[PDB]
Amino acid sequence: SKRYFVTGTDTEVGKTVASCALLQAAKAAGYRTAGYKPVASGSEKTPEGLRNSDALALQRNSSLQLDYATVNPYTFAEPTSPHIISAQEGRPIESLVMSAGLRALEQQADWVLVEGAGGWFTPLSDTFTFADWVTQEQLPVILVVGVKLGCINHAMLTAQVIQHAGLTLAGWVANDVTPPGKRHAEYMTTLTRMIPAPLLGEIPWLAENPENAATGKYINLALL
Amino acid sequence: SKRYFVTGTDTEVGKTVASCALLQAAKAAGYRTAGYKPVASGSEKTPEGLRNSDALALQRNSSLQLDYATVNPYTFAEPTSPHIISAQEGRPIESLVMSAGLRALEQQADWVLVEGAGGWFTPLSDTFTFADWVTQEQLPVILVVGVKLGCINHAMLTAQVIQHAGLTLAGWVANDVTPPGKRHAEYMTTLTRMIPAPLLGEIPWLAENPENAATGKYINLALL
Ligand SMILES: Nc1ncnc2c1ncn2[C@@H]1O[C@H](COP(=O)(O)OP(=O)(O)CP(=O)(O)O)[C@@H](O)[C@H]1O
Ligand SMILES: Nc1ncnc2c1ncn2[C@@H]1O[C@H](COP(=O)(O)OP(=O)(O)CP(=O)(O)O)[C@@H](O)[C@H]1O
Ligand SMILES: C[C@H](N)[C@H](N)CCCCCC(=O)O
Ligand SMILES: C[C@H](N)[C@H](N)CCCCCC(=O)O
Ligand SMILES: [Mn+2]
Ligand SMILES: [Mn+2]
Repeated sequence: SKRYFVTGTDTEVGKTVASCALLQAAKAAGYRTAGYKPVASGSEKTPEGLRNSDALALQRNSSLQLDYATVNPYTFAEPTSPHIISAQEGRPIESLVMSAGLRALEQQADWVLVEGAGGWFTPLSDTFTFADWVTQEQLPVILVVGVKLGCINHAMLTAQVIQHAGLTLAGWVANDVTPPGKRHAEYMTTLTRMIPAPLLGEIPWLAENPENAATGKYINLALL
Repeated sequence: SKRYFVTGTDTEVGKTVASCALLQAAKAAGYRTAGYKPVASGSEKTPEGLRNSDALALQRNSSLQLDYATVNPYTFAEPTSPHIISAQEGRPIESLVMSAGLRALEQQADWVLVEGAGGWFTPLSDTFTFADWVTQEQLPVILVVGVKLGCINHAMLTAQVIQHAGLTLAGWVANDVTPPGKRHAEYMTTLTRMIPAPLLGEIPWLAENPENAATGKYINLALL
């Protein structure tokens, strides 16, 4: 299966919006797709247990019908760092459970997108970070950049750390988190020049519900 | 002279507030202090030319009476990346002018604090970043961390890049940019454990005008 990990320059830059776009483009290319969100914090109560909105978006944008727990094995109610709430609850986040889940998806899908939690270095326990599991799995990484002041520094910091870990930075996606501002074009030229990976496409600012929008058209899967 | 460069986990995390605290603690220890902001964007018009608020704060918290241009040689009106507005204006930001300015302060001060612009990787031209000048000057770096969700990842990214450049990370300052929230203590324990440099102190959330507040007491200069 092709496999990709999606990370962002910060929490709340549109990582689930860009993952849905990527999943829609892959389905359009003919792949049997599956989204995977191994760890999620910030969840609603339902009759079936906790459900996280990001994981629900990944589940409904996959071309296979998948069960919720297959998409998101670890679900925590409080929107904080996974390692704080895990210790609070007495539910260790296990690397073998995260990896087994990825293998299970690979039995049925041939294009799998894995979304992390927060940014690159999100702690999963006191001695283990998300970055450690991605390095362990040798996943190529797609960086989502919310275009806003401060994003050049965050995109370059994340790009260098990934490359120093010996991982492939597969490409980056520009996500317009605000309406058209004055230095949009110059910001896009600097980011193109400085991130050592192809620009896969730019998702425009979409006021109402962008994760349900049809955004696959903004992604050129040909560069991945 | 002792010399330190102050950087932040992002733009707007309280870097000028923590620089004023640091300058007030150094003056209290008996040092002849000078703040230096070589490059500033986001400036007001006055009868004397453009003046930047950060640079004004550094100038009024120094124990020597210094002229504005000595504190801030490059002043741009638009609050954007220095390299965009520099090219726009036809005013190159020169590394020799930035370094000469630091030497000039060193003729009169024995404790000099240098504040950068934005975060670590802020571009100054199309082939030169702020990080390149700090490496060139071999300045030890103090990291200011605004305590908010997403800050563990940004503090670790910045800490690793500085150390990979062979620079000393002298310490870090925790700045409380919001009122007391639910996971404050756990966030402070994780950041202490993960940043390989002493915690110099924590500045509390101060609603009204914190750069004019007397905040020197929150800094332990003894660890620098
Ligand atoms: N293209 C766009 N236009 C308008 N709003 C957007 C947008 N992209 C993202 N947003 C909005 O910004 C917020 C964050 O989006 P998203 O959930 O995709 O980011 P993220 O995955 O980085 C969050 P987390 O760190 O919890 O995973 C949402 O409210 C979303 O609808
Ligand atoms: N301890 C604190 N309590 C309340 N507000 C604070 C604060 N620290 C910073 N702020 C506020 O946050 C904003 C940013 O502060 P500051 O100017 O020191 O940050 P900064 O230097 O990172 C900005 P720039 O990137 O332009 O240099 C200001 O409005 C400031 O008063
Ligand atoms: C204007 C702002 N307040 C600071 N002076 C400069 C921030 C530059 C950020 C560059 C970037 O990383 O995107
Ligand atoms: C709750 C939030 N929306 C994401 N699920 C997780 C963000 C973890 C951030 C950890 C940190 O770097 O401070
Ligand atoms: Mn998300
Ligand atoms: Mn400042």
